[PDB]
Amino acid sequence: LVHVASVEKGRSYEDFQKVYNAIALKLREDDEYDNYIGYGPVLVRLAWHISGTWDKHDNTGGSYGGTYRFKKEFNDPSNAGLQNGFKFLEPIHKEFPWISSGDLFSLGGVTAVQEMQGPKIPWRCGRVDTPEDTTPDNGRLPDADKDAGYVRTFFQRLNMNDREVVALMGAHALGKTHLKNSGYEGPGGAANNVFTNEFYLNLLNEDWKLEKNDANNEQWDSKSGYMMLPTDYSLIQDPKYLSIVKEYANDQDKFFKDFSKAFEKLLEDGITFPKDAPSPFIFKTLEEQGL
Ligand code: HEM
Ligand SMILES: Nc1cccc(N)n1
Repeated sequence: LVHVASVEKGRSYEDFQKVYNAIALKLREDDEYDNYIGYGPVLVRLAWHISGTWDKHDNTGGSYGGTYRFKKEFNDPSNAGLQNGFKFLEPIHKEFPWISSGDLFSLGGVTAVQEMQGPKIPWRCGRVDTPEDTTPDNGRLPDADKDAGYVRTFFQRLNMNDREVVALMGAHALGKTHLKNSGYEGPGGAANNVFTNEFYLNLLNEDWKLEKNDANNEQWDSKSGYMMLPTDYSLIQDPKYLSIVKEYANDQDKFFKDFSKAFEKLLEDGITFPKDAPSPFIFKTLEEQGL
């Protein structure tokens, strides 16, 4: 199955920077969301979940088709809570009806990371909306009550290696888990709407205790009020993952560079870019634009 990137008719860098700006401005405006965490975190999760349905074996799923807009995927139990991100992007899509859903969902994630002071994430346009019959079935996203072995195997389907997996998980420093959405409760750190390498520092420096939350699920909690999912904790349980966790905890720049590459790769999995397609766009933040 092949998905060839097709640039929205006549659009260029400037058009997409305008969409980015609209998203960034709304992020700044609607600051009260989720007890003032803002929509940054949920937008990053949305971009990851619409991309995380991909299967390298047959190229089903993936961000290309923007299938999250269809009820089967929209209602995936694994996507509980993402409706908030979708609603946030609705007015954006209304103003820029020309951008495809896949491009909008993925751009939302890139915009969020950058506006939260994270690394620059090159982004490519061209995803094209596909029929409702192309929507992937539920169950392709990962479980959180598993171990390192599960995590490693799961991500091989997304063509991600150990380093890429550990780097991507760093996004768990963002936002929080919500009991009503996933059966887990609590943030991973203190700075939950600013993109940093705090995820790794906390895994290594906090004293975690295996407890049961009000949904009767086990999770690791610290006195500081932070939490880690069993899958997050597996990163310091597995010796190979542990080495990488230590690396990122001690090199903020390295983490930023590796996360950027892995996140762009995640958002582009399944897409074939023509040799003459535009080069990846690197959008300026509102701050860099003096906006
Ligand atoms: C091992 C794979 C993964 C597991 C099992 C997992 C599990 C979870 C769970 C259970 C939540 C809480 C949802 C809620 O209650 O609202 C969550 C939130 C989150 N996830 Fe992951 N996740 C994984 C991978 C990733 C990756 C690769 C990224 C992005 C690079 C990511 C980004 C996020 C973000 C930003 C949030 C917070 C969302 C919010 O605050 O609304 N996760 N994840
Ligand atoms: N904020 C957050 C989201 C998912 C997992 C963790 N540990 N923390």
